[PDB]
Amino acid sequence: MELLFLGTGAGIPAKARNVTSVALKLLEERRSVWLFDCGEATQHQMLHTTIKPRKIEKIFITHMAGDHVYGLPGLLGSRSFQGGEDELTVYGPKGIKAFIETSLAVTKTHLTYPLAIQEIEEGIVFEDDQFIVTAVSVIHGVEAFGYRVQEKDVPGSLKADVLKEMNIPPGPVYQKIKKGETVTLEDGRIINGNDFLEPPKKGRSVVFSGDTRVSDKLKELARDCDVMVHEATFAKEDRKLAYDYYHSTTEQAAVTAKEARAKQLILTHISARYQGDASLELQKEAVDVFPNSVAAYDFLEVNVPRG
Amino acid sequence: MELLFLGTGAGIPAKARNVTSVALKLLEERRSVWLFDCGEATQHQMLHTTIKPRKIEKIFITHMAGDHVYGLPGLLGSRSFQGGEDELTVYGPKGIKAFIETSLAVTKTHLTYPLAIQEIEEGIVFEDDQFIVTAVSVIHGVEAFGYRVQEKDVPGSLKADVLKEMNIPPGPVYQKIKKGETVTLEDGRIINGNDFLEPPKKGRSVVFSGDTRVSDKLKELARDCDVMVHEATFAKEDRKLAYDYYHSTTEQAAVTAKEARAKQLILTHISARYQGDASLELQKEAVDVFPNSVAAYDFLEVNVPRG
RNA sequence: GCUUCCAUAGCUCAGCAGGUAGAGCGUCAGCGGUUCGAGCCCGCUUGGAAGCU
RNA sequence: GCUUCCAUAGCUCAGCAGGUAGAGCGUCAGCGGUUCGAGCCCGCUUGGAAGCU
Ligand SMILES: [Zn+2]
Ligand SMILES: [Zn+2]
Repeated sequence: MELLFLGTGAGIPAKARNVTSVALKLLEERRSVWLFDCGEATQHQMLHTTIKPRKIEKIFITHMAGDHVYGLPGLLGSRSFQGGEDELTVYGPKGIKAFIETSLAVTKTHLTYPLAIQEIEEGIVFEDDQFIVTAVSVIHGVEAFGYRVQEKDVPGSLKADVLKEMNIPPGPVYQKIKKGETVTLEDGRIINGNDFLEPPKKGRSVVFSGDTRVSDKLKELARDCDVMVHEATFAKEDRKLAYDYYHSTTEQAAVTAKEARAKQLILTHISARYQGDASLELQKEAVDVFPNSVAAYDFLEVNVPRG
Repeated sequence: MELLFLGTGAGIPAKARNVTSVALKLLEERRSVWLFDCGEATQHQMLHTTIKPRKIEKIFITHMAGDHVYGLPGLLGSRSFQGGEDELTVYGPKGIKAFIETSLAVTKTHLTYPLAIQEIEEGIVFEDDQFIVTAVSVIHGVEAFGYRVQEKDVPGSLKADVLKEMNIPPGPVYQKIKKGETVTLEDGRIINGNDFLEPPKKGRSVVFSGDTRVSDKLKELARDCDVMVHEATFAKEDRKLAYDYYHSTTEQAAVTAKEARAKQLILTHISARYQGDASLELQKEAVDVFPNSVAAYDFLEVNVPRG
């Protein structure tokens, strides 16, 4: 599981930063990648990474904003252009269906795969046995969300060499044991899987605030979270500039992380008004509030380890 | 007047070539630039050129195809994002209005300028005193066009130093003369402007075939034209591969130019299946039919001089 | 970096319609182009002043 | 270059459901990871075979 930022920009593309799109790699977790927001030219950034279209299972959009979605049409099309048969679900706000649907239609684009578009709302927007992705409304205007990708706890490791020392040959009967199931051994022996198990490994969590003004909702969404990808469009001083555009300030994101007891904070969606010099300044403004902070940047990849 | 190719690709972006978009620079001609097709990330390519959004007066689309239009939303938006107040007219086929209109709407994008969208059809799609842009149907499916940008003849140079030798002080009365008008001089003198004029300078012409199969219509559209930007998706041999996808072959474009008596041919919309090595091979296949041919490539700029 | 707007005799402010350059007490920043003609229109290169959703 | 699919004892063809490796006359290409356990799942690096709207 790794975070690979494909565009850390804001408003419009700049040679320094492309418009927003953060990729959550879950290849060894579920064999795929999830994009969060897909600003224009996101597929283009990808051609510089090892992330491949067909490997994207689901795109989550934070709020309808060309710098967050003008990249869907061309991306999905490319996935179809290169084969891709798996299903892809786009999760977004009201408007996302129309946008995607119209774009393909006018372009007479027939997708060689199943496209599920879901216009979400607060609460669980996707869940299975491995992950639970809850969304929430953020301060940036009606139809704006912050997402939390929560990986559910994984089972404890199998005390395999106790099973062996008990003369229980390693084989299928093993995974049944790994599942807590009580089984009957070839020797009419009965053991309770649960007995030979290690305490469960807590699962990772990543949060994407999207575009928003300092919010208490968001604070709660990222509780104890592992990584909170937070947008910091402005420096500390421009507190007013942020409020009016419904954005946030480095120091603001940092307070948020600290208050949420998040483990790490990544500042993204930086405005071109700051330089490759200010970028470390922006970062410092945050580090003074929340030690473990990082100013995201195009192609920065941050692995998320099992704490 | 110069042709600056912003994407010479085909189907999908490649680090070598971005998807289609050719810019016709008319800065010293009418203070602006016209884009022909605006594939995704076209604005991005621009950030590497001196062409600026606000400087684009009108985008002409050849046929609805994501690799030709997924770039409008983000481009127009950016023009609005950076001020821009001049009017911008997008000329395209049926579908272009819906696409542009829906994209801005869902994104709640209010344009700080007037946007005129015109869903064209064969014939003159724009004309004034300087230019006449005629469009035509090409072989690539209903709603596919090839454009000819025809600059109208400019007036002959003023025989100024004959006017002087005739003791006619240079001043306003001059441009009236440059206009053929017969005027009355400060000394109740009467001269016929037309008399002191040089033969008119013939005006330049550029053609954009767009995506199409070898066509006789196209051949006629580019008659005597100066530059014919022609799509050559395939090499000579893949004649069948081209026919089926409604595309063209180097040799085909070259025949076309030769037959049209075009002055120069630029091969574009190259498929990634060819390399930076094949690209000169592709070009050679054409040069054997039409000497003056060039394989377009990202950021190639070709000025169009007054022959 | 991006976008836009400025560098007019000795100071301020024009020249907000290309016609040998002004109003109060001068190589119109530079090189080049368009043009009959450029401070005024288009490139390029220097120096400044805002804003960057 | 892109995408996908291959490199299984001596040849062909499996192993198209992770459980000390097969059917006709073997370091499952290599290094590393996940896992109790990997030819089989995920990276990386070598060599091939198509197609690239
Ligand atoms: Zn945004
Ligand atoms: Zn095309």
